[PDB]
Amino acid sequence: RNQVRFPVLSALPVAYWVNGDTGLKQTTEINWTNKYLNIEEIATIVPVPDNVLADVDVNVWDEAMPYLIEAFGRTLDSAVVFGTNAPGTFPQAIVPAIAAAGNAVTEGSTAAQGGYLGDLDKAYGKVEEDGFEANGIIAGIGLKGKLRGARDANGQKIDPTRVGADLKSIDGLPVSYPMRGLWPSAGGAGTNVRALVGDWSQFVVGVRQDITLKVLDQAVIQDNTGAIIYNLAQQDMTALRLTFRVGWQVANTLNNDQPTEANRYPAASLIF
Amino acid sequence: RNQVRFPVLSALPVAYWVNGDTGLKQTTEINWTNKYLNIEEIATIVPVPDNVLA
Amino acid sequence: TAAQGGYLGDLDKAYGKVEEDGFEANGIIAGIGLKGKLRGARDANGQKIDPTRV
Amino acid sequence: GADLKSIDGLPVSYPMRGLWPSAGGAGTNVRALVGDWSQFVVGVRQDITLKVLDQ
Repeated sequence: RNQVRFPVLSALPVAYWVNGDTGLKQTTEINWTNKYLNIEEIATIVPVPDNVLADVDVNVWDEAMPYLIEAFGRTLDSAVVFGTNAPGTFPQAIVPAIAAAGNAVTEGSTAAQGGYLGDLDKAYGKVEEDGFEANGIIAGIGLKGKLRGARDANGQKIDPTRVGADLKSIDGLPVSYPMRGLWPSAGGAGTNVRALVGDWSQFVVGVRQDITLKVLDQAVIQDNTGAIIYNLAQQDMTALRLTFRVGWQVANTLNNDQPTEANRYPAASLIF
Repeated sequence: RNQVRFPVLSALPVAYWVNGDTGLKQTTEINWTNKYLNIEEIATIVPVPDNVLA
Repeated sequence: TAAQGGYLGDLDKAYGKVEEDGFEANGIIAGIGLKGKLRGARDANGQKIDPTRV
Repeated sequence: GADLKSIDGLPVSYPMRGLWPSAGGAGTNVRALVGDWSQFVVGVRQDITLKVLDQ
């Protein structure tokens, strides 16, 4: 059903020294709370003329499908990672939250400081200090340029073993390059982001209904005024409808390190 | 032939968030186009006197 | 410049425009004048840059 | 060690999560300790003992 609820901890007991044999003991109580996961819907509708659909070179309902499936992928990814017009019932988008927790690292350190690997070495510290441990890297294509350019004060490579020759791994962690084309890579100082690192185990995604596919033979297509754009029946046309239902949540729970919740996040970012 | 033609994909569909439990599910088409591979020619003439050839 | 890995650093750079345009290269074409500039790939102390790659 | 659990063959550990004095003036903060831990003794007269109350 439409929403789910997770119970979670919110305070811990504490102990005390007793003054002498006779000093009075002291009091504490635990408290819990809860977090929610909401669901939202993606849809599209596609029309075509009936004669065209027969006289065509090859079958469009086979040709189009992979491109529809990709598009249904990318709108989701875009909304969650960057907050691109996302429905307001979701949590705050990843990049703004990492910045709000103070876990965003500005690029720029000298070859003597370890060059660009020195910034990545710094990025782990933010996650570790928030009490989590990272397990994978997500990046835009421009990160390859920085990695390829990581050079010593005399021009040789920094830390020469520590990166896979295929650019698929660093420190033995896996790397990947999705949403390619979307990554904010032009703009003023500090607006641009090159990679993310975090504990990806912390994030959950729920799908309530997969890609559902329906043909239409005799419906009517409107615009927001209630005027009619196409009478699918009288005009000898056909259409296809797609829908999908999803939501996600982050479980940034209380722990002994970084107990003030506004300062935790299970990820960190590299920015310019 | 003096030309050949290649079909190619020109634009892609998109998708939308539905507003609430009831709102218009907005709409998209998809489009192809083509390219053309023309042909041209290189040539020369090389003249010489017959006595030189002998 | 030598501290940036010399001429190899700019070949490394030239790879980043093709990558970003969504492709990756698989062969190199050059004028013979490259040979000398390529042998000139020296570290600030005089050793070779990136010795095993070439 | 690549796991950050050993230096020079000695073991390392990270207890009291969040307590380590890490902000203040100059010289107010401490990062790590090294020693011969064999020389330190602890005695416990009784374990955790537990009672429930009504009145």
